[PDB]
Amino acid sequence: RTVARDITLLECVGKGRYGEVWRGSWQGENVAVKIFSSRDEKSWFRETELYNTVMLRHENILGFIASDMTSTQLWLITHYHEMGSLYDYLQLTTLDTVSCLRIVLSIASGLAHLHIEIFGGKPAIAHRDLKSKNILVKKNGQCCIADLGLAVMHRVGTKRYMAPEVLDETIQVDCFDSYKRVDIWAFGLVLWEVARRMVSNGIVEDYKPPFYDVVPNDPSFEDMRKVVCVDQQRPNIPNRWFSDPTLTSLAKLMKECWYQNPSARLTALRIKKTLTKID
Amino acid sequence: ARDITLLECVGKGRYGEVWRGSWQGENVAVKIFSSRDEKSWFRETELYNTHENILGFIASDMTSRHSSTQLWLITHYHEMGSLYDYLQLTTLDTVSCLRIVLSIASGLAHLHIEIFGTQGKPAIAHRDLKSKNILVKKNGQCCIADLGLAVMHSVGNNPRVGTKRYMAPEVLDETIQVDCFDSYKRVDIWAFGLVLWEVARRMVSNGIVEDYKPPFYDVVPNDPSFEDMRKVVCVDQQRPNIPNRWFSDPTLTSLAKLMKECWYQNPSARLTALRIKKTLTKID
Ligand SMILES: COc1cc(-c2cncc(-c3ccc(C4CCN(C)CC4)cc3)c2C)cc(OC)c1OC
Ligand SMILES: COc1cc(-c2cncc(-c3ccc(C4CCN(C)CC4)cc3)c2C)cc(OC)c1OC
Ligand SMILES: COc1cc(-c2cncc(-c3ccc(C4CCN(C)CC4)cc3)c2C)cc(OC)c1OC
Ligand SMILES: COc1cc(-c2cncc(-c3ccc(C4CCN(C)CC4)cc3)c2C)cc(OC)c1OC
Repeated sequence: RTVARDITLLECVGKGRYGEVWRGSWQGENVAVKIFSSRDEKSWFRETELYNTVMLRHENILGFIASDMTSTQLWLITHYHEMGSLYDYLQLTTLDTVSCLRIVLSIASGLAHLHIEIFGGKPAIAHRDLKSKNILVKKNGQCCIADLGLAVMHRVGTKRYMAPEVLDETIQVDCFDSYKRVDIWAFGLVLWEVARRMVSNGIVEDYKPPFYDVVPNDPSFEDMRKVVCVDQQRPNIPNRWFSDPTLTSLAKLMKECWYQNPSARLTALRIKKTLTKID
Repeated sequence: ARDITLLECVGKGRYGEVWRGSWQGENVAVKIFSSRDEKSWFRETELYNTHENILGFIASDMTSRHSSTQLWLITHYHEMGSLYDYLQLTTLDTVSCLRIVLSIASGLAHLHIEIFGTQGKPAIAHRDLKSKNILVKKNGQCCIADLGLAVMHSVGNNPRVGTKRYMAPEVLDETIQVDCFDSYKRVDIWAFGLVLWEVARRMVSNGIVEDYKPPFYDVVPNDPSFEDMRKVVCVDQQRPNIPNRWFSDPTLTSLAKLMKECWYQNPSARLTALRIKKTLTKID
């Protein structure tokens, strides 16, 4: 029998320090192909090792197809999501109560699935690089979490999204729950980025990245540590949110993701429960 | 062109399957790992992410749809098969014998030795040397295969690994210094010694040759257990017998001395891969 391994690379949909992502084709079907830079080689090994241990299958987790090493090119092949990243989608799109709640509930579902140990099954997983660029929008209005390059099974990540215990290096490195709590911090920021683009009473905010008003682009560790750890600043909740019951509930939720004390933050399971009681 | 055609299965076992295949009109070997051996696939893939006497890497693939995963390793194909196979129905002369064993020594020295620069390699202990893990090339030289238990140094945890028949005494009595990289290189030399013995037996001298036998064929039951090997190697302190006819031949007399120096109970007493390459280089 023949093994069709011809993956056609059609257009580049992303370039960065990580390498490149390509819309590709395998046997008619659209696939996404990540070509790892030498800089990010370790991420391919971490992610391949994870999927060699547990084959994750969840509607809110970017779907694995293949990990390939060729003579050295390192490739990750996934399902393709033509709508692109939540980051990209939020720039050009506003949301209503239904689309906003569908997006944030699907992210919480995907994250709770990563975090939970299932017996029989999967180990518990912390993502450690959650951000709006690492979330993709599906045609059914749900999202999926992508990029398990830094994932841990039971510092690193995007500086703008790092929890204060990461920035001030007080994180208990030998405690798995520490890495879950770092994920909730970043989830709280993503929730803020999405809520801003939900219309209420004819009002919406601009797309802005977290801490857009207090740090430059490509903020330094020191920039982030001063804002988040020393000054203990948190993203602004606009007045207009408190005229909307959904945005009022989401504001309370994001505050409970942003405590300086990691152990005080909500769990993914508790956020999922709270979000189902909202509308 | 990435289209791989699977033509014939050349091997099946606990490890999975191996297949002769086609890929851009060239012959390739395709190992499909068993779910038992999934850690070996990942370990081998990290090793190969770094020579004429190491099985040549082409690709490594993890593929999945739903709950089903396939692990592939694609390498160059060697028509003449494993040294194990080759020694079954072939006898050797001085020239063939030395070329085989010098090539294996060369590969193992290359694995064992750290090279520096941007084009280099760490030091590697193989940990699973046997005649089935060596392949015969058409130029009569060999290459070492199966880096799935290999260990790098600039660790590899779990138990008591390798092929029982080739396990060193420190592996069988489990006194091996698990944190010591040199221990693992020394395990290789033991196993290499047993491979020298398998090969030397098939070299004709003065019109005499021994038939093919695996190490300890005569002293353990067929399909020996870990305990069976421990008894003969550790308790009885047995080593493969040197046929007296070898002592009439200068080459086999030198090879007998070499394999004795691979078989010390003291690992530190054993020769290094490099010393073996140099001694074998001096024999003619
Ligand atoms: C190696 O590489 C790639 C391969 C493929 C690919 C193409 N056709 C068929 C397959 C296949 C899957 C699974 C089995 C099973 C059948 C049952 N049997 C008991 C065990 C094995 C056989 C064949 C694959 C894996 C796609 C790829 O890309 C999406 C690959 O990566 C480039
Ligand atoms: C984050 O991480 C990974 C993501 C993906 C991935 C999967 N589907 C679609 C996309 C995508 C497509 C298109 C746009 C843009 C550009 C085109 N224009 C029309 C607007 C839209 C953005 C994004 C991506 C980036 C794959 C990965 O691996 C193969 C990733 O790494 C794990
Ligand atoms: C990696 O990705 C894709 C792979 C394939 C694909 C191609 N040939 C054969 C297979 C296959 C057949 C049968 C089994 C099972 C059957 C039950 N039991 C006996 C174990 C073996 C597994 C696998 C697959 C999954 C198709 C895809 O899409 C159409 C893939 O996605 C791009
Ligand atoms: C040990 O290890 C690996 C080996 C190989 C490999 C490479 N060339 C040729 C072979 C071969 C071909 C054919 C025979 C035949 C000979 C005659 N016949 C009656 C019985 C058997 C045996 C051996 C193999 C097995 C590939 C591997 O991976 C892709 C290996 O794993 C790393």
